[PDB]
Amino acid sequence: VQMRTTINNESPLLLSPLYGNDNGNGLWWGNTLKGAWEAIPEDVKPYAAIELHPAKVCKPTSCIPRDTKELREWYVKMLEEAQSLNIPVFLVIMSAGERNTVPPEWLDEQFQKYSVLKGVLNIANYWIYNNQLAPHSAKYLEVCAKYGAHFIWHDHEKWFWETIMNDPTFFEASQKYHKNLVLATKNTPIRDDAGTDSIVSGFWLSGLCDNWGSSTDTWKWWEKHYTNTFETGRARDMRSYASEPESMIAMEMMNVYTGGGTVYNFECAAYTFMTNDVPTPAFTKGIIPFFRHAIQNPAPSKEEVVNRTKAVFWNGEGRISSLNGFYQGLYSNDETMPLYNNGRYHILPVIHEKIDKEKISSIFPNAKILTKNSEELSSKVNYLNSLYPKLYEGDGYAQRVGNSWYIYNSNANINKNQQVMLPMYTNNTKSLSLDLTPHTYAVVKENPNNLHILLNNYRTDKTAMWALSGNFDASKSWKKEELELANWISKNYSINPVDNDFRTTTLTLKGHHKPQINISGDKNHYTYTENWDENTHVYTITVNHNGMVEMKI
Ligand SMILES: CC(=O)N[C@@H]1[C@@H](O[C@@H]2O[C@@H](C)[C@@H](O)[C@@H](O)[C@@H]2O)[C@H](O[C@@H]2O[C@H](CO)[C@H](O)[C@H](O)[C@H]2O[C@@H]2O[C@@H](C)[C@@H](O)[C@@H](O)[C@@H]2O)[C@@H](CO)O[C@H]1O
Repeated sequence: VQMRTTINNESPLLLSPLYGNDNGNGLWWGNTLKGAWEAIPEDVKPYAAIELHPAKVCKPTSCIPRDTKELREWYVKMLEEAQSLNIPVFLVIMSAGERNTVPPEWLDEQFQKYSVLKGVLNIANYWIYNNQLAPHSAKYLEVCAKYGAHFIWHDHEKWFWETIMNDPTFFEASQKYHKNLVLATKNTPIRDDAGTDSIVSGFWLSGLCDNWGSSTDTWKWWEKHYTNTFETGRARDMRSYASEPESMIAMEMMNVYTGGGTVYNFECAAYTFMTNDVPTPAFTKGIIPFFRHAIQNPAPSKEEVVNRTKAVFWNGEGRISSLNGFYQGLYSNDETMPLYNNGRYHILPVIHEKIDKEKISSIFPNAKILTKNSEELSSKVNYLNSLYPKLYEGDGYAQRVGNSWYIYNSNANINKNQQVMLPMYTNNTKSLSLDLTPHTYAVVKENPNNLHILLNNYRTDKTAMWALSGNFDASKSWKKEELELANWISKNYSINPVDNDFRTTTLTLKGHHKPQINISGDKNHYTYTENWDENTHVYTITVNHNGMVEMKI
């Protein structure tokens, strides 16, 4: 049987979601299925699909997909529409602990009838676990395998993912149907961000799923009580989901990309995608440009991630969920938030207890296997620092990935610059330094005879949205105040983005022949000054921008 979707490092997947309305044309936020697909640029379409979440169609509770006549109707309606239009779709069929979801038999028939049906999703259960979720997912996975489809599970937290793969049924099914399984994060609940990345990517490395990825959720900004960028002392509301910086969304994608991840999904869609069929700047200027990077430059393969791995942590003698300060002093000071401070260790993989130590030895023959009882954990940093050499100076985030540097400012909501000094691996230049404002990422690729630099610091000013009168409390989600916000978005944010405030990225090449540069970027959204020191051979470019800037040097 041929797969319905090709998903790997050379062929990643972007999911863009649609939400059921129990009313009207059947979809929330003024969106249409046709409008959704039209929003996907043509070069992205071969690597994209639409998620169909029943949402308000679910009864008694919105977004909890209990099997009803009305739910099945809605799935069928949307499938019908998707087919006539040839739009690849995935259905959210599991969510929030629901034990009584659509029968496996029914899904099986939908697969027979619709070649646009590429697979299904289980999303968000960490707060409402029961022992039927893993077995039910296993059964659904088995149906997906029968039809060359994918089962995609977005969930979070260390104890939860440990618990899921400890299930006999799900563990046996993952071992058989890994080709059809995508395990994926969902950092909504502002806990365990590092641990989750380790365990989930760890599953992919252990052969339990052929692909991993993420749901990058801007609701986390609301969970933190954050409001306007850098603002404190204001009450949160739904505008908080519309306030995580655009480029930061891309930085969260970068965490996945550089860890070998391959599937990208997002909430809240009113911010991250589209309202009234008008794509947002977060989508077009945040998510799209980074997904395009992932298309043009395949993510680290499984063998690449394995071969760079100097140590793994194995849950076989005590679990990472019982080590609450493990990532401190390594690469995350704050597991409530997604950004990593250090790229020195990549994502350290965590291997689930169900994987024998001997199997770990054969996946990572040159890796050190750490456990909770490891003597070396009395000097955790010093020990890991003797296996993973220091690669750069400064306080910013940088990771070496093959012949590339992946860089960002790691301050989520604090207006402070970070600097990195990057030794280089070719004689194009001796070192490269960056000064970076918050919400700026960079990719430096060393070719044999040139360097390619991508910069993106796109962040709209959210002040105008925050200045609006009205009630936008989260208790009004799925209600008309949410639509008011969604309408405002399509007339203000999405069409007149307040993105004319530039910020400075400073790029210095030391020991670089006077560089002739080729430069481009987002139209009307950058200026630059060059400076060359004849005697010291230092070349400095000062880029003022709000958006993407690309150079070849
Ligand atoms: C009972 C409870 O309070 N649960 C919340 C989750 O949110 C609520 O429960 C859901 C079943 C929905 O009815 C939702 O409308 C409701 O708020 C919550 O999940 C998400 O959290 C964000 C806030 O951080 C939003 O509320 C968002 O709409 C929720 O996500 C939806 O529901 C999920 C179950 C999935 O289906 C998503 O894909 C949906 O978009 C979590 C977050 O930690 O917290 C629970 O306590």
